[PDB]
Amino acid sequence: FSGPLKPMTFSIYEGQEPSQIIFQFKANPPAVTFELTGETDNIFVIEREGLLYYNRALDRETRSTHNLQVAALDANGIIVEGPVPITIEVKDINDNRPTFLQSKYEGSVRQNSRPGKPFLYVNATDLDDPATPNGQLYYQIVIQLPMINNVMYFQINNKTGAISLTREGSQELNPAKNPSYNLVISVKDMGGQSENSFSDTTSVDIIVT
Amino acid sequence: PMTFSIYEGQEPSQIIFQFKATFELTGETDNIFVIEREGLLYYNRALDRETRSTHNLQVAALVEGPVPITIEVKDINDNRPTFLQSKYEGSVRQNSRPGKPFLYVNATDLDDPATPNGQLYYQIVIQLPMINNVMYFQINNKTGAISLTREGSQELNPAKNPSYNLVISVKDMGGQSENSFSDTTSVDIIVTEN
Ligand SMILES: [Ca+2]
Ligand SMILES: [Ca+2]
Ligand SMILES: [Ca+2]
Ligand SMILES: [Ca+2]
Ligand SMILES: [Ca+2]
Ligand SMILES: [Ca+2]
Repeated sequence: FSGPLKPMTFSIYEGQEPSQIIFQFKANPPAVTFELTGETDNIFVIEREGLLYYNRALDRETRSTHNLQVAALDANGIIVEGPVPITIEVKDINDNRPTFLQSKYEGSVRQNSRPGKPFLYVNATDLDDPATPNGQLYYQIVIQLPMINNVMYFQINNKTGAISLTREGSQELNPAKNPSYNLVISVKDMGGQSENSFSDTTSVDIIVT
Repeated sequence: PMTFSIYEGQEPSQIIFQFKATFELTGETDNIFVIEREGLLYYNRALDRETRSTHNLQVAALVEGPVPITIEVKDINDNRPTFLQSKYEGSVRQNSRPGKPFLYVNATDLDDPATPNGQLYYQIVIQLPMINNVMYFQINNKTGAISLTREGSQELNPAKNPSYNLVISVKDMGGQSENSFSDTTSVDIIVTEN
């Protein structure tokens, strides 16, 4: 938990209240005191003894990296050593629900449209880290109304939110029989893979032409 | 003490983690997980959730550990759902209440049932005989509970036709086409008198 002044990177989970110092910098005479600059945000502090710490739980969605610099000073306040870059990587936790860009979508599809060919897109946004499951979204049709004998007329690309006819929907959609369908779409984060995830829903009304 | 979540059925394309200190790895390594002498931790071929879903590893410094390193093996759809029977023999009373089950068909899926990979969707593929394209039978697409329709309750008549065959399908990925496996099974149903 101590060592020379040099470029270093520390990884700290957002939402963790501090319990111990991050690091102690040691610098031989003529290193008197230490100075901390950069994206301190009144969170990151260095003491005279070279003790580096953070004073409150971070939030990746306020700042996802804190670019700091540490320098060793002498008696006259004059830089002796560094300034060196000290990087804080604020590790993501799943603390944001995914939200649909619309609570209601209005679409239309032609009667004999190709199966798999998109005619509408639903999208959601998640403020968590997209390089992690926390920010990786999975789209599902949860309801089709009306639905005949459990045959799905519509399918959604689970990654992209692209809504297209199924094989059966291509074959069966007939505006005279039924001019419109309502889909309820879910989105989950954690890539749709957990129970331990957040979810949103939207409604899509679709006219058959 | 760290957790890493690695999909099964992927050839390693990245290291798991570089520890900064000599390191020893112990625990459920299964000659797949390796740590270099200087703490580069990595896996040397594709995991299989259905062989081992968590790998409980320990990393020690040589003094500092051992620490539990947990590998959560994330599921992919690599198992077809299967019915518990290839043939079911059912019986339903004439005028039985619509929607009241009289038979269950079941499937199991070796993939994770907390994911779409293990999430099954039951359908009636075909009712024989069928009159005028009217379904006498319905199935609960979550449970595989088979019951009469309103039409079936009103029409089934063992004097006119005492037996029907259903072909039932089960799909995983919650029954959507793309990336899903499927099984089918036969149900013979006798209609008894009221
Ligand atoms: Ca946050
Ligand atoms: Ca999220
Ligand atoms: Ca977050
Ligand atoms: Ca497997
Ligand atoms: Ca499966
Ligand atoms: Ca699997």
